[PDB]
Amino acid sequence: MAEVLKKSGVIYGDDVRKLFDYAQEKGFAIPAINVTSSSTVVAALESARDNKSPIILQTSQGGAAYFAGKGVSNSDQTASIQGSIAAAHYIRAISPVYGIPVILHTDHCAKKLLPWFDGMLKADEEFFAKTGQPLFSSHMLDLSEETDDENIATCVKYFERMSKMNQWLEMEIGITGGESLYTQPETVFAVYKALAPISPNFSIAAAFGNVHGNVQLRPSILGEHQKYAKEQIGTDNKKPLYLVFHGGSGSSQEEFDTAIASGVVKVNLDTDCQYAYLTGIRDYILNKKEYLMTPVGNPDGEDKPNKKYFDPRVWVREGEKSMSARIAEALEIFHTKNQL
Amino acid sequence: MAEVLKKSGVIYGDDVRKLFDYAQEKGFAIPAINVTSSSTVVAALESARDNKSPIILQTSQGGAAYFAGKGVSNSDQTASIQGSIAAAHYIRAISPVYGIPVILHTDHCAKKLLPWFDGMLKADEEFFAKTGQPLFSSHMLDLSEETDDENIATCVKYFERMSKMNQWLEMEIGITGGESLYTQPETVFAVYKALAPISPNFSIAAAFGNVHGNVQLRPSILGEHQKYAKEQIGTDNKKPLYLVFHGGSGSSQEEFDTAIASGVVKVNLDTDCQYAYLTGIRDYILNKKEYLMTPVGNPDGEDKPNKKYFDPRVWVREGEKSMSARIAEALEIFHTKNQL
Ligand SMILES: [Zn+2]
Ligand SMILES: [Zn+2]
Repeated sequence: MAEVLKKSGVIYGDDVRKLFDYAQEKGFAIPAINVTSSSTVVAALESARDNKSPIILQTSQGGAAYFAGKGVSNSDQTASIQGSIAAAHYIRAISPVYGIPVILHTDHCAKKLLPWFDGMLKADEEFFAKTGQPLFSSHMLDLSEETDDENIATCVKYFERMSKMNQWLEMEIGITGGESLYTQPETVFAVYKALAPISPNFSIAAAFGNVHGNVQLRPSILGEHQKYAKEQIGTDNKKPLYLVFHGGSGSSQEEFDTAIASGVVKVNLDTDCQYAYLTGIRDYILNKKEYLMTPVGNPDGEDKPNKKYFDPRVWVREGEKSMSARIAEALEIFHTKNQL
Repeated sequence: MAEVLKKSGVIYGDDVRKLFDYAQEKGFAIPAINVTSSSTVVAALESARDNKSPIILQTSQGGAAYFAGKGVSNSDQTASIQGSIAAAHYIRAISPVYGIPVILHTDHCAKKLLPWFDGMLKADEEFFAKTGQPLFSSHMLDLSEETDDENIATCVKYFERMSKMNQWLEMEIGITGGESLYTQPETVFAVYKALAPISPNFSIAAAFGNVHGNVQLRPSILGEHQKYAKEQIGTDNKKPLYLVFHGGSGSSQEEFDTAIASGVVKVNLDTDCQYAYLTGIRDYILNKKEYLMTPVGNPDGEDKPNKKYFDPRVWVREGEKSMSARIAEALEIFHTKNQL
């Protein structure tokens, strides 16, 4: 199953489960990087290559709509649909040159955003019939606001449709129902019971104090999810569930270690990467002031041109470098560094 | 031939000549916008849609390499090759949602950059055998530094290869040879004589004072190119040649009008769009100072978060708006506005 470590580009099907299985066997998680442009995609691909690590690229509903541009009407999810498709084609085309396995993912999709999910699945199915692979490696459903029965049932419908393409499905379950502030292991296993007969290519993001009153992070309950599933399945697998860590910003190295030791394979990163991307472009035109105010600028008088300095290939690059540095911090924390 | 005006997305083959023929018949030129990212692509597509106008998107050797990221070694043109391919797939996927005809182009490619040209043609041929269309609508060769005989002969080889996919070829001719500061009409017609029997899908960018001593712009010689070709061809077509205007920044409205009246269909825009793209992002973090310096910021104390302000979907958008405004100025000048 270690054949995925030598794969180049976006992986699909059993290769996604092989990567997550290798993550569970070796005891590391992969950061899931929210991307909104070709520049943020490159920052993530470069960081994972320079650290010899796999990476997960994901577009949120707003991030995918940004790939299409805010000028596109998103009232019918059209911008999110067309933008995620366009982002998928870009990532599929450029990731092989970085020589790392890449999981192409989509982020939270609530019940109201299901037209976005339906549109992506439609493009996935058209691409699968042509090439034998879908566009995205995986999709995420966030029906945590709905009842646990309706959330799981709707997940069942889509997973039946996605399993035709061997597509991975991530689902989120909360504390809705149908302590009381954390998803109980019985509820998490109810997700496994409904999805496992369809396909093993699914992951679960449960509520365990990861706010995204003051509920503290309870990473120990993740190990309870695995022990409960293992006892109900009847196997020697200590980590039968693929768990996801949403909203991990601010957690200590100890909380991440216990979560990864409980079978967490994926840790979402968004806001922290957005700020890092800004600081590089922030530090550029700040320390290069009056070099960009006009096409006149400095060092001398009006005789000097500013084309060398306002070139977007120069200063947007500074945002990529600082974003890649922040992702490298996560690769070290999650032990993803130097796993390929 | 006016059927191209209702086309959505990237056009290929005879549709490119139909658009250029409609440009010559109606007397307008189309701006060629250099793009380096998904954000600059969106700025151009949105500007042309909002002005009901066709648009040309082009990647230079450096711009295509930027689509792959500076971290990718470009010593073998690999970054330029892989980046242009990835940019082509992104533009093909997202342009239909803007509802405008789009010409996908690549910019200057000198003799030393021919490995970049060969790599793109290879991907074009693989895509053409699969889908019946190449990736790019057109490519540009810049062998103006070579002798006119070697420039034209090398153009002949590639045009023979590109005509198999009905691909458009733009070539540049200068003052090399084999006044003396401007390309003579006989030299321009020598290009037509060698390329026309292969395919009519070619355009010529001649030297006429467009520096890119102090040679003044000589747009009148473009009308001399057309009259010389018409007399040698023996036809009633007053504009048998498709002409391109490189380095038009700083030209007056009168010089553009006389050039377009001489059959110019394409005016390159690069530096002016780079600066416009910066000013929006420049004006953002300038007028929003200390709102981005930390994840603490303002208006109040440390109690307030800055996530709403350093979100790249917010401030990079400001760069798209100012870039789209600059492109709209060119659409008005070149009379491309309100032609669809
Ligand atoms: Zn979540
Ligand atoms: Zn030129």
